[PDB]
Amino acid sequence: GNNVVVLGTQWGDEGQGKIVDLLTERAKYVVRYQGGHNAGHTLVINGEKTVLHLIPSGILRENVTSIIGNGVVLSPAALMKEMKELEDRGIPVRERLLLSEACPLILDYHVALDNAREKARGAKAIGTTGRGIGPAYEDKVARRGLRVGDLFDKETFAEKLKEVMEYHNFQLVNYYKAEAVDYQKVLDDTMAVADILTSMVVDVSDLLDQARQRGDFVMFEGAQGTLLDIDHGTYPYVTSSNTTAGGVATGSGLGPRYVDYVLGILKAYSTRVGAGPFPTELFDETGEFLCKQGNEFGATTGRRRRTGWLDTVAVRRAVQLNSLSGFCLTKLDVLDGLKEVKLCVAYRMPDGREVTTTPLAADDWKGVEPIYETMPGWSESTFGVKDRSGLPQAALNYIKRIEELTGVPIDIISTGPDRTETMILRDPFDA
Amino acid sequence: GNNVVVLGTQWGDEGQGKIVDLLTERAKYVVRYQGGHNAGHTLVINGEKTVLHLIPSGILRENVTSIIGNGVVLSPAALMKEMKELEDRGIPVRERLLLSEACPLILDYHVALDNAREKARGAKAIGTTGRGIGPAYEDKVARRGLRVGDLFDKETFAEKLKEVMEYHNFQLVNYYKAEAVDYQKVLDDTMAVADILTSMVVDVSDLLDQARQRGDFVMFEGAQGTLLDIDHGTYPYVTSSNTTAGGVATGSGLGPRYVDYVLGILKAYSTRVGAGPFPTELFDETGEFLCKQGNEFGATTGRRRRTGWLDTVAVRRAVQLNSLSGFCLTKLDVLDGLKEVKLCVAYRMPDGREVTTTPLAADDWKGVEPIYETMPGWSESTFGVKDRSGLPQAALNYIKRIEELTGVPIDIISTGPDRTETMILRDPFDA
Ligand SMILES: Nc1nc2c(ncn2[C@@H]2O[C@H](COP(=O)(O)OP(=O)(O)O)[C@@H](O)[C@H]2O)c(=O)[nH]1
Ligand SMILES: Nc1nc2c(ncn2[C@@H]2O[C@H](COP(=O)(O)OP(=O)(O)O)[C@@H](O)[C@H]2O)c(=O)[nH]1
Ligand SMILES: O=P(O)(O)OC[C@H]1O[C@@H](n2cnc3c(OP(=O)(O)O)ncnc32)[C@H](O)[C@@H]1O
Ligand SMILES: O=P(O)(O)OC[C@H]1O[C@@H](n2cnc3c(OP(=O)(O)O)ncnc32)[C@H](O)[C@@H]1O
Ligand SMILES: O=CN(O)CC(=O)O
Ligand SMILES: O=CN(O)CC(=O)O
Ligand SMILES: [Mg+2]
Ligand SMILES: [Mg+2]
Repeated sequence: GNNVVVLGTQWGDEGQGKIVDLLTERAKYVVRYQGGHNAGHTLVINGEKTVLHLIPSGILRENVTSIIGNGVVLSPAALMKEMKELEDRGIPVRERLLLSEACPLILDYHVALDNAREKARGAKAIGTTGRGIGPAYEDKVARRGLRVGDLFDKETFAEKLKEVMEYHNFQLVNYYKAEAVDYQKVLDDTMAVADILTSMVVDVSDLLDQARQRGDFVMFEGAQGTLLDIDHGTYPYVTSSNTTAGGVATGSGLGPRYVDYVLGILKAYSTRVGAGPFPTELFDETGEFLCKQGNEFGATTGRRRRTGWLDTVAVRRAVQLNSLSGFCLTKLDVLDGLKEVKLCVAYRMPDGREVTTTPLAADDWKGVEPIYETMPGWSESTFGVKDRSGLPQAALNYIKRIEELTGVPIDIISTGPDRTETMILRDPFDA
Repeated sequence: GNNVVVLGTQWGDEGQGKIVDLLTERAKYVVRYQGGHNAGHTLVINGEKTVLHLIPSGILRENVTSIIGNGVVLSPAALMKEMKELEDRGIPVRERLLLSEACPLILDYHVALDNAREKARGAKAIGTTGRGIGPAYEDKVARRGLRVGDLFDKETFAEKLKEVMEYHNFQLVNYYKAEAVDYQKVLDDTMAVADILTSMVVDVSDLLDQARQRGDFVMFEGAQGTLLDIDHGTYPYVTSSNTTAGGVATGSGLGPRYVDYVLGILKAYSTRVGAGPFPTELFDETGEFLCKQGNEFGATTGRRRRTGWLDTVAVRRAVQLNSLSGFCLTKLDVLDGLKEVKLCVAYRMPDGREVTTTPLAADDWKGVEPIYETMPGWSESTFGVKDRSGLPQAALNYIKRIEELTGVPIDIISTGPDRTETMILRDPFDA
């Protein structure tokens, strides 16, 4: 298909970055449609590592035009920091990147609010990335937030920012009893970059309608994972945007009937960073092995990632929510050297009923237990293998099993962080 | 197609209700996926009028199961009022309606906030429907809002509501200097209905995945119109949800690749209620004629609707944003007896450039002028006509012209408020 969607089928960090950088080789565009700089996607080319937060993952291919879509909450400061960092490395960011005037802006006060709210929650802290994600989304939805388009008239912007900050500062000092964020300070910082931001504005929806008509290859880059979806995730332990496939159209302007293939990135075992239900979570040596071998530390907060076994019950909710066309099984190599590997095929509800469907809000997961299928592991190193032939039968079985349980074909398998340690069994762009 | 989407291509009130009630005749389900009780859809059967707000439009057909999807912001009070009203009229609401445990709840404090914010905006008041729509969406996105699922444990709900209301009451009295909303009062009112709400909960995403697999006919009912979309509309003069087609998946849980046909409801002339750009707006006698003949008063606030000429430039933004498959031209009969009728084919930008594309945020519409094509009107009454044969050539030309300008076929034409005063040239369910 022409329009391919790449998203995390779990709770983020499944390996979308690597997969976007890899498939973009034939793409004209790459579009981020939700989230902000809470994401942290690692590209590794010939050993050279790049971690992107807000900048789309096609940024290293000069043949691709990177687009930050309207669904994205955009921090000017964040953008500037990543730009300078990539430019210093020879990546002419300003020539490859475009953005939406409809993108809300994340300013220092959103960070102050996120921290305050997080503090206020005490024991029940969501465990957010400390960027002002949610607050920026609140402002958007309240219709008081500033957007990239507002920079098109600095005087009027200055007026708008004053009103908003006075509003939020009132709450910050009187209610949370936190320090106020300085108006002038934010105003100045933002104006210093305005012209750069503004210089990259394109009408994204019209642009994508044109690409679509030309049959151009487009890639949509997800952020976070399905179970972190504001609507369908383990609420309130979630991110504030829709991480599921419908977010592709809300956050880019492309008509929903133009999605041709939805590629769901699937890790091979599970990880979650932040508070929240996690049925297959492991607190034993194997959990520790998982973290270790898979270097599971948040590419944005550096926080350690909780690890567990692949949960086919949760993954099946992702299948239906996102109309998966296929999966990209990632981090298989990490399972190398395990006597056995298991996957969750059902959930035992606290009331005794066996179920193969997941609960919705976090509280409804309270006493659910995972029911497993334990399969043989494999001692052979599968790292960097680019051919199924090079995978042991235990590895292939685990693979067939997952397809069986989900009803979705594993079209791509990743065996290491490098762009090329992968086997593409079927290229989404050809399907 | 099996999954058909019906939405307003303008700024709401295009006539979605009538169209949903009509096409649902062959449908198993009807799903609202965004908005709340700000909508006001008028069904008219054999002269008998029904105005729905939160309850889906298939509610009068016992063969259809009505579903309030997760994208919808749900007011328990609002639901109860409409239920009692429809039940008194013989419509066994509780048997035909189902809802999502993921739907946020709109409580009295959201109304108090909406009014406060609206007051605070002074001259720049959005002109909202006075329901707590935006505030309920803010709470959702902030992850502090209550949802239908929270009612599954009344003690814990009571705890949660206390925290939230204390938070909002603080803002209401200290900052807006408005009266506080009573905790106990809201708690009691909400608990009185809890069991009823809770009794209608179904897992909507899984339900729709099952319908889809059975090839069941499903209809998705839009609320508001494209230009009121939180992301793509004339921001901030908008509603807080995505009214565009991507909202179908975010607000129902159905995979975006399962939308088969998107039917865009198109009024024949334009109307807008609430503040906001409106290029083709008429302040003359013809504008007055439009309001009058088309009884243009908000079916929810009773406020008068601003009227103007059909704007093909704005409609073309809706074509691309929603991947329209076809249109339903409504209220043609209203144009009866006009020497001429015109439609906007382009916009003159304040800088002199001619454009056929629309600006995004409200401010970017500031001095845009509409450029028209003036066509002959028709004196013949087209009211209640169910055959193109019964339309005069001037009416048919106007029709061909619109298709020409948009590149989208007008599959259905409505000629009066009654369910049957319509011509279906092509049934979305068959395409
Ligand atoms: N060993 C191994 N590491 C991988 C593989 N694919 C990706 N990685 C690495 O795993 C991590 C993925 O985490 P993150 O970058 O936060 O995921 P993302 O946000 O979805 O892109 C990074 O460390 C990648 O370099 C793979 O197949 N094998
Ligand atoms: N004269 C006329 N009225 C119509 C037609 N279709 C719908 N209506 C009426 O027009 C209004 C549509 O407004 P509203 O119900 O608020 O629109 P909705 O929110 O999209 O359903 C109601 O008064 C309907 O009864 C039509 O083709 N002709
Ligand atoms: O409001 P937020 O600050 O977004 O936090 C809410 C919740 O979401 C988690 N979280 C946010 N972004 C994440 C991410 O990005 P990528 O996969 O794109 O690299 N990967 C993993 N977990 C992520 C947070 O840790 C917390 O549990
Ligand atoms: O936060 P809100 O209270 O939703 O208001 C924001 C803006 O949106 C307008 N508006 C909201 N719902 C509308 C509706 O519903 P239906 O077409 O479904 O019948 N039809 C027309 N205009 C509508 C409001 O008047 C204001 O301009
Ligand atoms: O890769 C990004 N995440 O793991 C978010 C974080 O580091 O908190
Ligand atoms: O039909 C519903 N609208 O016109 C909203 C309103 O009455 O304000
Ligand atoms: Mg990451
Ligand atoms: Mg209406």
